[PDB]
Amino acid sequence: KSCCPNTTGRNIYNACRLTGAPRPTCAKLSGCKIISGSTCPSDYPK
Repeated sequence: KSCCPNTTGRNIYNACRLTGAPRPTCAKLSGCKIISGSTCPSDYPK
């Protein structure tokens, strides 16, 4: 899944996405990152 440091980062990432902006751009606007793994590491749990 998608892997964000904080709730606020998940929120911005999500707001970027909802306003139809592409995933990688939103990922770096937020500072999230993306894995295959169902759960993310302890530092990017959201």
